[PDB]
Amino acid sequence: DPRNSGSDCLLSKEQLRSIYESSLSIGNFASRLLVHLFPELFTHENLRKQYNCSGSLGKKQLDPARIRLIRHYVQLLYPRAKNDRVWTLEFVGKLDERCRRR
Repeated sequence: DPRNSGSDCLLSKEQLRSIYESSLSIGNFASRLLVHLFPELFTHENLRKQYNCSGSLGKKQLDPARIRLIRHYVQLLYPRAKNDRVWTLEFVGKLDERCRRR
């Protein structure tokens, strides 16, 4: 994505294939990207528990730029994730769960 030109946090193609090949599903892939791109939320302080993707249900919103990057990487493997209903119904829930879980 040319929009991301100059960013310092992008993943190479070989890296993306590695991470996907060691994941158990496209949703799991998205969760591991979540934990990788928001490291300050997955420490022993578990700040992740205050967040979800939308800022719904009284939670704070996860950075939309990094979520946009995760959806971009997912769309590379799952083009139907370019559809907003697919992204909402098949990914946002799993990301919110990764933020929320015990």
